[PDB]
Amino acid sequence: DPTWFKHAVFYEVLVRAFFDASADGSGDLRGLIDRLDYLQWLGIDCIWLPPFYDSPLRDGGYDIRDFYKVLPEFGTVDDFVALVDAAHRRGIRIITDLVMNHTSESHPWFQESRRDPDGPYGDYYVWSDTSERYTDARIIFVDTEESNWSFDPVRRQFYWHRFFSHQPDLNYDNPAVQEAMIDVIRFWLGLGIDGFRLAAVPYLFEREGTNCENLPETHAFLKRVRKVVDDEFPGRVLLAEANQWPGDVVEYFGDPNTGGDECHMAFHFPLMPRIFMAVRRESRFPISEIIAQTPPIPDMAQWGIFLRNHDELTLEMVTDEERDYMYAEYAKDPRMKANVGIRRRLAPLLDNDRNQIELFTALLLSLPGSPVLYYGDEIGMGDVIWLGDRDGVRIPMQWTPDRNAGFSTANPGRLYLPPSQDPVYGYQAVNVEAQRDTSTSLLNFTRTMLAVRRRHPAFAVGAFQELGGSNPSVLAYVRQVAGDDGDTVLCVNNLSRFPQPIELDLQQWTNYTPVELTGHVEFPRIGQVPYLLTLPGHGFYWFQLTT
Amino acid sequence: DPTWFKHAVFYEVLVRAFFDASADGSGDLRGLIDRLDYLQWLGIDCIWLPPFYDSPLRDGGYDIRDFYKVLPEFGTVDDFVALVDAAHRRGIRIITDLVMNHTSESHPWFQESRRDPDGPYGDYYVWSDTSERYTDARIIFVDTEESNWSFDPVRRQFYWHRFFSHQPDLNYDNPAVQEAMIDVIRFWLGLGIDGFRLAAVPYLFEREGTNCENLPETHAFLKRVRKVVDDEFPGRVLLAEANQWPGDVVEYFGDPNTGGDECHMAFHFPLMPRIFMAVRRESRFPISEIIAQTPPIPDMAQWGIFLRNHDELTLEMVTDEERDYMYAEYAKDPRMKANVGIRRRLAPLLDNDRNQIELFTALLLSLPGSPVLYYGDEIGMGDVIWLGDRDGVRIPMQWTPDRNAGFSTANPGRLYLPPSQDPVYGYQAVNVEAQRDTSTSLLNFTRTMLAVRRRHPAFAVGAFQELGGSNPSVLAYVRQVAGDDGDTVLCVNNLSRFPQPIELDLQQWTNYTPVELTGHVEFPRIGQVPYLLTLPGHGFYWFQLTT
Amino acid sequence: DPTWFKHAVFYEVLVRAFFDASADGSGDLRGLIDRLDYLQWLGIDCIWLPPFYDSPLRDGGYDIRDFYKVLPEFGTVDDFVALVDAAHRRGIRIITDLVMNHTSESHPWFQESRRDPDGPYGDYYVWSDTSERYTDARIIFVDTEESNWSFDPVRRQFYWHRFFSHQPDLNYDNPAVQEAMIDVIRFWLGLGIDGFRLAAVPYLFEREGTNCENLPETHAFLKRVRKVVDDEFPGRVLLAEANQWPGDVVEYFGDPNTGGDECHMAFHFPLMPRIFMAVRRESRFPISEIIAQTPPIPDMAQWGIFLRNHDELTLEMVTDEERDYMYAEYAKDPRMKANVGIRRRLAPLLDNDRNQIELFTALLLSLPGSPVLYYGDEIGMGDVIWLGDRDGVRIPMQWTPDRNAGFSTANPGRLYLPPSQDPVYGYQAVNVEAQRDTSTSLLNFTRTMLAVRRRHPAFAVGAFQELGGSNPSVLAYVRQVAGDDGDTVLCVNNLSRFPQPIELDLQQWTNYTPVELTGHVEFPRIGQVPYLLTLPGHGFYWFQLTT
Ligand SMILES: [N-]=[N+]=NC[C@H]1O[C@H](O[C@H]2O[C@H](CO)[C@@H](O)[C@H](O)[C@H]2O)[C@H](O)[C@@H](O)[C@@H]1O
Ligand SMILES: [N-]=[N+]=NC[C@H]1O[C@H](O[C@H]2O[C@H](CO)[C@@H](O)[C@H](O)[C@H]2O)[C@H](O)[C@@H](O)[C@@H]1O
Ligand SMILES: [N-]=[N+]=NC[C@H]1O[C@H](O[C@H]2O[C@H](CO)[C@@H](O)[C@H](O)[C@H]2O)[C@H](O)[C@@H](O)[C@@H]1O
Ligand SMILES: [Ca+2]
Ligand SMILES: [Ca+2]
Ligand SMILES: [Ca+2]
Repeated sequence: DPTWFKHAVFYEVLVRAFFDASADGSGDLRGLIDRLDYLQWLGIDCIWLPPFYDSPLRDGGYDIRDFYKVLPEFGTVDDFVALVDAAHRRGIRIITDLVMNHTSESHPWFQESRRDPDGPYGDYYVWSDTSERYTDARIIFVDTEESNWSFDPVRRQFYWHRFFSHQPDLNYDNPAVQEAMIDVIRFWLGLGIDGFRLAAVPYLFEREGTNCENLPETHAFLKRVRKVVDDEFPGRVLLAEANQWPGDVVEYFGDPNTGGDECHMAFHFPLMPRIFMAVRRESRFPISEIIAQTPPIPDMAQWGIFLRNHDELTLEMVTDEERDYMYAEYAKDPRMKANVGIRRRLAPLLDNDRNQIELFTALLLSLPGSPVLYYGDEIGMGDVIWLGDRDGVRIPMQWTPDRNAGFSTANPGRLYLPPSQDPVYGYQAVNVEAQRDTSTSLLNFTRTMLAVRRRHPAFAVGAFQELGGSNPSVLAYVRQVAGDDGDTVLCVNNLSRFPQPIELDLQQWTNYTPVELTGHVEFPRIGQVPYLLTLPGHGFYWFQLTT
Repeated sequence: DPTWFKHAVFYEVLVRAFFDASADGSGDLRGLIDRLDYLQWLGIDCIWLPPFYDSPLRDGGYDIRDFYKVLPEFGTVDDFVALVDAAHRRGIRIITDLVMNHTSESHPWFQESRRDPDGPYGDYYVWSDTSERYTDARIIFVDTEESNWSFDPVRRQFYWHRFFSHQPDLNYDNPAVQEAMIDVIRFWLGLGIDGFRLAAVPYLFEREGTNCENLPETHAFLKRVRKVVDDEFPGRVLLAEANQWPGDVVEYFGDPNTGGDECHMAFHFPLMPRIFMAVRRESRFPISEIIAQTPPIPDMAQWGIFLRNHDELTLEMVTDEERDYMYAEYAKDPRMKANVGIRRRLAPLLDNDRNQIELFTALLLSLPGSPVLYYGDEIGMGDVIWLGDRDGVRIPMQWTPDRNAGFSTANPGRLYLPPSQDPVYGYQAVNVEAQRDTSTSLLNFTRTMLAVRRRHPAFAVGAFQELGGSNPSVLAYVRQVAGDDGDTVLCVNNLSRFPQPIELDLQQWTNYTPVELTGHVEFPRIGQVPYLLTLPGHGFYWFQLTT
Repeated sequence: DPTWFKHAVFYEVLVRAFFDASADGSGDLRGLIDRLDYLQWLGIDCIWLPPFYDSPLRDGGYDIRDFYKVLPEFGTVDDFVALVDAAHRRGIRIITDLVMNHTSESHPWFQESRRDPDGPYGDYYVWSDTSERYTDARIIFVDTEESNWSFDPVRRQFYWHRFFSHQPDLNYDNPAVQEAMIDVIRFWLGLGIDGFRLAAVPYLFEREGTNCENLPETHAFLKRVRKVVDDEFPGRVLLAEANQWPGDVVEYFGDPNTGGDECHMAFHFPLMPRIFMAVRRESRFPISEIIAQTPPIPDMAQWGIFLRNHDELTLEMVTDEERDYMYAEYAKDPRMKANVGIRRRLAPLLDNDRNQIELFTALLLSLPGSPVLYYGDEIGMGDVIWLGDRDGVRIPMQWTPDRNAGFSTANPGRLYLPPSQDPVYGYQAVNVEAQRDTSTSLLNFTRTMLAVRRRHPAFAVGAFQELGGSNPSVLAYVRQVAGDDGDTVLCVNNLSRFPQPIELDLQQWTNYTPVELTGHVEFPRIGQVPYLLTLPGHGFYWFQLTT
């Protein structure tokens, strides 16, 4: 089969908050095989499932306690196979997250470790006295944790946790830990899962003096894992994560000369915190510059464009000291979660204003790379920030407006979370049964946009070239495919509230007719004088530029 | 200013979960000034107040981080003074809870007692070493903790935490820790407050080998505190928290010869878990043996009868292993915590019966000693087990059912907890506005019972006699007041679903006419032959036995 | 089953307001066969059915527009045959209504008579030329109608409409209409149902001079119709209804000598408007004296008691000026419709005193008449009284607290009348699904009472002796059975709020042990001296007087 990660849109279907198929007030794998038709109807080809393993849910389940067993709440591991079989016989791809760099303080490998120095599971985790080692590494959570080392009583030594107080980072130097964190990678691929993500890759190895992140030793292990995947089972997308400066530190794609020997796909973290900056700043540079700075990429790796995920809009080092602008713009009513992010969903971030919403949908549907959509955001939900942790972005999705937002058929007290009841973004104001009918509802509009993004095999294997006109508050680009008689396209996105005039310079494509895509309204021929256009506030076009 | 310990009913109104006059999602001390009228309309005279001092609300508010300032959320201390001024004018006495056994793991004292001993606060806490010390007392919370000692990374030593490990018990041997705690009272009593309820008194001074509870020396400091209270600001009702064996230890009153030199009252903990095990077993013995097995009390103190409070429900740690059938009857739900495991409220306990609830309210208002009323039992409220911790019995009060249970005028997602929404026990099925007009509604039955109990001073300062009869499924009293031509009264409470015939033994009162208290419908004159009555399921009468 | 109506309980179920099997917005026969398990689980044994024939729904569906056709929106004759052949499988018998003395002004008969003064249908209706004939009848609908003669301008004459303006009376003097009015009965019986509630019987023949009510010829015609139903289709009952003064005015049974040659039952309108005044007046005279003033009955006919039906309280023509008292106690607000009973349902009539409701259910199931329950009395349901006319007593049922009270899944605008929403009465507070769990719910209490009443063949086929004591405010019965070792039964019912002593003279049953029925709690053996029982306010006992 083809590369299939160049042409695809990913969905973040949290196994929780989607559907309760047994009245347990929580998600369920067998509860997703019954709503695996809303996805196909929506036109989504690859599904992405965050981890669901045996893990006391102290932090969104990223506290694995066993990498060999499905959490009993979310059905057995004989229901994951059913989900895979049902999502393969319908034309959908599912990738399951795999997280390294930690383990909950309950895995036998840790309890039997702190209680048994010199035992086999003795040096798996990082144990070393003193609070001076790696004294230059930054601290991520500037709210809960404040030491990054902590103190373990039973052994009285220290331990190395990079994320929380109950997540001891594994010491990968021990050449036996990198045979039990790789035997998992060689097991789930045996179930037929098509590719698996890698989470928190930059923080694996840490050595003194350096910054402790993205050391030139993680990449050796990544190359080893990629070679293992290639030799054992070909054709899987080892999606990755960077959240680093664009530079050369985000490129985990391997040596360009070979073409690819590492992660097949990254995430556009450098650009995610700048789309909003550009949109509110009424300009296009905060996006054009960021797309220009990033170096080139190999010929067999996509770029993973996206807007929001199950995190809090990580406004970290990725952004320079202009964070003081986004704090004062998107973070009034203090809700700064740590020094990173704003902890708000897409729709609330934009005053629920529809125009900005479809503008951003177009921007993530056209810019270089495949899009990834959070399970909501196609209805206009979110908010409910006041809950503990960053759990204002994991409320159950709001289907039909019956009791408990049609999530399940149990008591409204047994639900693991209460469906929102905001006067605006409530479960009685933004539904799925109240939007699948109206032909201009946001769900249907995004479905249409997806529909017109599959009839041009030029949005996924194309190119990028910013044309630019006199007006600085609007950008344009041409996703032209390669070869003779290219499947050229055009895009002209506004970035201001009002309507503006644009003087494009498409003379390089002279003798071309800009056939529209919304309604096939043949526009004026591409003359030689400055091409002229006039757009409304937050408006956009998707031309075709045919001969 | 009389004793008033006896002629008084107590309301367990939490500062939170009651009202919200600031539109923030939590009870406010300004939320009681404009609501006190309702209490005066229900027939109450003394309004209780659990802890509300400046503290992280990590457990209830007993995790005190300061003993001198009100929590900033609940207004300011001037608001407390205004509450006192506007509640005394109605003749309602306010008494606050007071926790002195411990302060939270954030108090200035604990911090300066950590990381740098040898200072003035070096031994404001019980600092020890090794897990062999005071190794006789049981662990209370046997569901979360496992060791009861804990550690400390900044000093490597151990601290004797008794409850949770974030509010370590103070070391009471110093004549400095207990010379400031007796200043907290010095301050609070200066605002016009009326007494205090000591929290977890038994767990003062401990010594090796003993059980650390009820040690002969705690009473020394108790007598000192009583002398302090009496000498300055005379006439303030104290209380106690004695969850010990019946009368064997619970006896916490001063020398009987000298009248009284300890707690001015007490909470009849040994009785609570029995009012239930008698009604379920269809017999009266368990309510009689343990009401007689208890020794007497000094004739200057009451006996604090209550039926439910904010706890794990029916504390079952001081009753023999034959309270192990209050798991197969009252705890069918597989959710039992803290070695007793019910965590429900009064109404859901009694299978939602309108007869049993009224029977239990009658018993509460009838048995010896002044009663304590829990805030959510004059409506018929329920509970939510699946809320974690004992917070399931602290859901906000369900007033009018319009919006978020009329509790507040803020976002439904902003409240600290979601108002109950069960089909049977919700802010729609049970309300105050929906039960404040229709007679026979519990809010009116209880009001009438209280109004009748405030006109016959024979339940408060009266004697007690168990008439007994041929029927082993009904209990009778005579709450006569000792004296010449006193105010006699009778009570005959059934304990069986089906109707029963009763043959009492009132021959000691020959030639008295039982003028019934409800409507004054006279009865047959008492004759030398046994007096004969019949009752339906779970019924009662309150005869006046006039001359 | 020669009679089957002595050991039977009837349930009035309006075909609308009971369910919705096709999302129409109204009842449905296919929406009733689905629910013939809730009725069969309750214990009902003969369903009831008001009018449903093809007709405009201008007057509660009593404006017949055809006789052989089922209303289009209730299904077809196939659906009715399915209902009859299903309910006849679960030991359930169906009896339908029938209208004889009116026909909406849309029937082909009346449209053909309106014009064409000479013709086959010219004498199927009453017609005159001046409005003086029959000047001694009653204006039943005193509120709207004012003359009782209507003009019909097409013909320029006068017609004599009994009840309402558009309901012209038939003319039974014609020897032809008495043939269609028997063919309709023959056909409807031919479908398979058994029984008929001959309606508006005491108005058929309108003679000159007299009041036009109970004219001697009416009984002759009824004798003819009963003979018709008896000679063919043997074994079919046929009820009746009077709403007249007790005695010969309710002679609608046969000639006592012949056993019976008229209606097989009757509706005890003399007594229904008297239970309420007996209970609210705190006495027993209005019930016992009235049950004694009713003349005897033919030995082979039941008496069919009830408590409330779909009409108003109908307190007129069967009540003296004592009704002037009831208007001042049972309806203080101006909600008295016509010059007859009030438009309120049982529950709201009494307030929510569950004791009163239980007492009324006991009286209904105990007294001589066979019970007739009305849907919505089985639980505590309210009634909206501003809906106009008398439809406020036929609100749609309330099954569950889901959307539109779980009545129907259709859009919440189709429903003819919105489900109630009052704070005390509503579909959120009194739901047949929120009361099927608790074992004290009014629904369960009624089910248990019906279950017990079925085990003693002495509540329906037994005699009736009143006893009387010293208190007027109590009622006593001994429903003995003729013959040796009949299932004797005693009943004591209170009628005063406060508990009462009660001394009865049971000297005729010496040496009889009163075993109670609810729990089998044996009572003291019957005493030659007055038996003494003490009963709580609004209470009752059902002893069995075994040997
Ligand atoms: N905060 N923050 N930041 C972005 C940073 O961290 C993420 O953390 C998420 O994933 C880890 C993986 O276990 C999980 O522990 C956290 O709960 C999630 O918020 C990403 O892992 C990482 O790639 C980002 O750079
Ligand atoms: N669990 N429990 N039990 C009974 C307990 O009652 C008091 O406990 C008070 O203080 C604790 C400490 O936070 C609090 O959790 C309870 O809600 C309070 O009632 C006393 O500690 C003692 O009498 C009993 O052990
Ligand atoms: N009310 N009232 N009325 C008179 C009469 O009512 C019953 O008969 C019918 O009366 C009208 C006309 O159909 C309608 O409102 C009732 O539902 C019908 O049953 C009975 O005959 C009896 O209640 C009264 O005599
Ligand atoms: Ca690491
Ligand atoms: Ca201590
Ligand atoms: Ca007539």
